[PDB]
Amino acid sequence: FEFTLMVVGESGLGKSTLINSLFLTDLIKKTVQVEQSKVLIKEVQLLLTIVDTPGFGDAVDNSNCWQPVIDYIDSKFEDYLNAESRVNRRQMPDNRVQCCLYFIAPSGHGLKPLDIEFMKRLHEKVNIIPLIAKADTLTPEECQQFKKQIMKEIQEHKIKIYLVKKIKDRLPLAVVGSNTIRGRQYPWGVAEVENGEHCDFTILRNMLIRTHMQDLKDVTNNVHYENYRSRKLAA
Amino acid sequence: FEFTLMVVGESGLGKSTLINSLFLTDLVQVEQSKVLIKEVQLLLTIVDTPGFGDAVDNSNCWQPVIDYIDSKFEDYLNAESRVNRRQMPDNRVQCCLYFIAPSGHGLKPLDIEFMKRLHEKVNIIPLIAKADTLTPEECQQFKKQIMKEIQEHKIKIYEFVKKIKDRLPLAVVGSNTIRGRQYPWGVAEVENGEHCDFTILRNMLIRTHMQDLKDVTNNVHYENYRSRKLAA
Ligand SMILES: Nc1nc2c(ncn2[C@@H]2O[C@H](COP(=O)(O)OP(=O)(O)O)[C@@H](O)[C@H]2O)c(=O)[nH]1
Ligand SMILES: Nc1nc2c(ncn2[C@@H]2O[C@H](COP(=O)(O)OP(=O)(O)O)[C@@H](O)[C@H]2O)c(=O)[nH]1
Repeated sequence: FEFTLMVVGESGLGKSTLINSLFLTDLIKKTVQVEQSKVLIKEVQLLLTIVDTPGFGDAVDNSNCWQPVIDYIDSKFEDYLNAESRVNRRQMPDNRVQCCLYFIAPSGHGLKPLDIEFMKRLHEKVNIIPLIAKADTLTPEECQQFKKQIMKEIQEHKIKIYLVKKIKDRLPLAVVGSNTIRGRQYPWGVAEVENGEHCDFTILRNMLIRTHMQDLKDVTNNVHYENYRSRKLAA
Repeated sequence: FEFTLMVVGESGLGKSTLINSLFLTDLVQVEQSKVLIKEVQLLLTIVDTPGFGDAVDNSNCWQPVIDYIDSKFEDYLNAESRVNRRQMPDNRVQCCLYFIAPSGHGLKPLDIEFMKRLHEKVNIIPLIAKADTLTPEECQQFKKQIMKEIQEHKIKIYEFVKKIKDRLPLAVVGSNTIRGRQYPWGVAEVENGEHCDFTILRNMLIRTHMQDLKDVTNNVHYENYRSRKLAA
């Protein structure tokens, strides 16, 4: 079972920490770059190509910093299109990005111009799961208000983001990534990762491992790839 | 007693909250708001920078700040050049609070570009905004990483006493109500030395340490501007 997961976000949002917490243990100029690392998990076979975006914030300039992401995604769509167009399609590789994790910087306030510009330009090319990075920065009052402010700005700009009722209620997911003994040690308290009262991490962790990836795999193949196919052949 | 304090930083770093905690109760473009405090007279013009992050583009987003600071230097220069200098106003920015986004890692290209371009025009106090985001281990490592990158790029931050130099740059948390922030696991106190460097910053202003900042701006920053604009 192969799966391609992309992570896009400003540097220092706990992106790499989240990956290490989702899957146990550890793992510039001129911008922007597109890199990938593969992870094999055995128990059951799991091929996991993780697409990093060594941009991205990050900061000045940032003009068309979404483009290298767009180029990579459409490149893999082009590869799949040319693969099934050949007379001898036998051993076909599938390197299309099934899922994309976008890390929104708190706070907050609303979505920053960069968050709007990326999501509005990538929502029809990849499955986007918006995440409030470093969720332990926000109080329960702020976290709730930040979610509603994001969701209203998503609807306003016509952005199409990707037990089911519990998922829609807590969108976008506020997440905290951590290691050791599991959470983060502050001199006043400890923020637990596997807690529902603390994080939406368990909601995200469940949304991947127990083969919800297959749903993401189907949407990418049936919607995102097919829209690319219809566009590049008509004109 | 008049004082001009500037605050520069990316939106959503708790800048406004810090001002409200430094001075009690509630409160690219360049805007300013005046605050009068009575007990002792305190005229406080707070220069906001409604930029700034924030994001794309950001090219020359430091320029409107530079333009404002040099404009006030120009006003002071033309004031003391006139034959009848009687009631002279002093609107020069005595201090600037720059909010560094955690984390961290090091300083972002924007943090470098601003500080290296404003350190000789204004007194810069670097601050690690929203300090409750970092653990004591991360907070200590983030400080050292910043200070080494300050020295590497030849940035001259306001360096004034031993307790102040030890904790540079100051990691601060701004809050209100009953004083700190309410998390479902713990509470981060503002007036605590174990938690914040807020008390170090609060003390560095209220008890007339502002007069030192006022002297450095007048004797160094303004005089360097004066020597530059007249020699050429
Ligand atoms: N407050 C907070 N800090 C975090 C979180 N995750 C990671 N960090 C810390 O942030 C720093 C940078 O994390 P990193 O994963 O490298 O960020 P990235 O470069 O965007 O992937 C590290 O010192 C982490 O300990 C989080 O969920 N909340
Ligand atoms: N974690 C944390 N949050 C803060 C802090 N200061 C303010 N906030 C929160 O961040 C949000 C934005 O703060 P604000 O002062 O408007 O940021 P500004 O735009 O940079 O001035 C508010 O909801 C505050 O409750 C802080 O020191 N730490």
